[PDB]
Amino acid sequence: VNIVDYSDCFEGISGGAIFCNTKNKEYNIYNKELIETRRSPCSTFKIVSTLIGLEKGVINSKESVMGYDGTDYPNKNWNKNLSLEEAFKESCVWYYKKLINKVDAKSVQNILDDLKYGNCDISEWEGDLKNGKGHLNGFWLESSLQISPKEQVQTMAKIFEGDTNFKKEHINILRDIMAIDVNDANINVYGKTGTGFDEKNKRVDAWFVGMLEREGDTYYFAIKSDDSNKEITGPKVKEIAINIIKKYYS
Ligand SMILES: *C(=O)N1C[C@H](NOS(=O)(=O)O)CC[C@H]1C(N)=O
Repeated sequence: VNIVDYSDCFEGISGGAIFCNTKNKEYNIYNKELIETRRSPCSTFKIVSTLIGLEKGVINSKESVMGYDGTDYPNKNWNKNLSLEEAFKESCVWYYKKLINKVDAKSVQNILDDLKYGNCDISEWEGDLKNGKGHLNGFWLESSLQISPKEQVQTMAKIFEGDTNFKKEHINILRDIMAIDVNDANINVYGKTGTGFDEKNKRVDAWFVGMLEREGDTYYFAIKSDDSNKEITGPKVKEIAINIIKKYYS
């Protein structure tokens, strides 16, 4: 366990980072207190919900569709019968809500328990209804389910090192759709952003979680901001993570 200083890359935004190489158990941590604090995963839960849907047969391939019903949405790309790969890349809420609502709660509870997915609390299944967004809500979006950045990294490692019961075929679909292009052919980066606002603490939950492969070494990582500035989003935190990877992990 190495405590490190990545503040240069955070460019004044409050947050922390953890990178872990499980082959030589090296654990690089910036802002340990934040890295150990559980927060709503927000859209980073799509990593796990994709695997749940694949395992239960609700979806089967990166082509699979959820039967778009014509409902009007402000994001252009949500207004079509999009595939798993597009719904993941566009963070299409209706697709992933329809997906998860086809799965019984006990199956979800047992998968989260097996993964040690934070507090594994799905009690508020329908999410944070007081925000007025109705069916665009769920237990994983600023609601009952909470996970720390360290736990995210531990979950990512278990999945992608092949230590869960999920099918290898399904792991590879998720690998495929999380691949990121960082304009550096010598590292393979995979990840997913998440964005939420913690109304109780008046701080953002801005995430970028994933993994990095560079010549034999694999690093599992989670970068997290808790800034009070509402302009700090998951996409912004992904920028920060990419700066860290290029400066320290190239
Ligand atoms: C997930 O966190 N969400 C879905 C969507 N995409 O977020 S992301 O750009 O950080 O991946 C919008 C924000 C958020 C939500 N409001 O549900």
